[PDB]
Amino acid sequence: MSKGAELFTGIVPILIELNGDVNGHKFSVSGEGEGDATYGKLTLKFICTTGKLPVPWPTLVTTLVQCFSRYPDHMKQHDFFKSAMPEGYIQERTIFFEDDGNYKSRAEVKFEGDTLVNRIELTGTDFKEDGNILGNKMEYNYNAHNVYIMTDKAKNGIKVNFKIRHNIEDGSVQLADHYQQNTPIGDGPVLLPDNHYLSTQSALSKDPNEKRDHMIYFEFVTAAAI
Amino acid sequence: MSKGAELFTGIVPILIELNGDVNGHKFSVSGEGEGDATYGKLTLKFICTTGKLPVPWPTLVTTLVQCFSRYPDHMKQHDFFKSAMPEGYIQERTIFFEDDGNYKSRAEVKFEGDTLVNRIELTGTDFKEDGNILGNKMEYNYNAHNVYIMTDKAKNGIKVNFKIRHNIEDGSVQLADHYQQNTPIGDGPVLLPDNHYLSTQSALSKDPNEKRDHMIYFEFVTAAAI
Repeated sequence: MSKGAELFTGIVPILIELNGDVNGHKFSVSGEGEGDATYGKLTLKFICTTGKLPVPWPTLVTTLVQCFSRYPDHMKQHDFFKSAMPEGYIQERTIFFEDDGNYKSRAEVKFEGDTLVNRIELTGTDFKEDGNILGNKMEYNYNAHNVYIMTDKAKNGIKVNFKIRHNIEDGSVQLADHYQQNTPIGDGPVLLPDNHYLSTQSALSKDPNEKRDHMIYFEFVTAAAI
Repeated sequence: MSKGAELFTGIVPILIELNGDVNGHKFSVSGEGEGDATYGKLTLKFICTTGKLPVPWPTLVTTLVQCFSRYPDHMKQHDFFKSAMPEGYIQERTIFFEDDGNYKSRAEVKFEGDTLVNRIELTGTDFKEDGNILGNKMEYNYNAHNVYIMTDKAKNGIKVNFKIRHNIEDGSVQLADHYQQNTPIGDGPVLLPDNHYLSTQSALSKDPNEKRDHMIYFEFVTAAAI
């Protein structure tokens, strides 16, 4: 295992901050909640702090803390994410939406005191104004995905890839192809994993009494061998 | 005393009991947990009480209480499921697994004391020995689905249809085509809805310390207009 993994044996408070700019539409999101890595469970509430969110909430789910994955005991040697803590890691992505534009993101994920914090900058470009993102044609829901992880030795980190399936209001499915890299912030040794994946499942909900534009988010994640 | 949707304003205990026979393999499942219709959420723990389950857990998710859906204020007059309570409803299904066998089920959903009980009989047939079901090739996860509901006036009830997408270990998807009808057990007034759907999202998990064959199940459901 790792020293960093010891920070996740209980329930850890989470703070998330995102600034986004998609086809020139600027927005910010704040989130808070808690993670339980022993069972691979996360619960988060997000608010669009700038007013109305100009893209669908489902497009932001992957951008908005994989250190909360459950790694079974026999796989603990493969948990890069916790091993990088508390100093943290940089998480970078490019996301290609099928027949549409792309997102690029850079985040820093680290502890500040007792809290695990994820601070993100996101840019989206080349979206179609009548596509499913800017045209807001994505259903308010989420599916199950496998997140594939391998070591990137030259970078002392990992490369990650997966394809998200977004349900569209006409019954179709639009893919979002994710390419991700994570690099440690600190100088300490990290765990560089064998190839494996994270089984991820999620649900998007609302608080009927919350008048702000918001997302209540539930996630369940467990690592598995290939 | 309390009737209809009045029975669902708080947290309600749930009991699920299923007796199944699939390609001649007999088994039973018991589930317990709680539902919160105000937010459209439920949580259940299922155990195979006869030992090892002879089919994948994902195949049984839909069979194993749509009265826990959140109906928004503008749709309260369309909630058949709660309107039938406490006396309850019969739920019957036929389910076809693409290029494989079928399930047929009959359930009674009603209050027994303060518990909402779903008691089910299920028969499966025509499965392939090396198909995804009997060959155990279904991933342990679940996706988001729309459940379409209309009135069935002749039966004083509803007709329901949907298709489940089951993720398969090779990266394919196997569809399960569902045909469902619900009719009240009692003779009191019920709500016969306009056409609408339920947006359903779920996640399947495990308790690492539970040795029995089991499923921890989370569901989130909200009704929406068409």
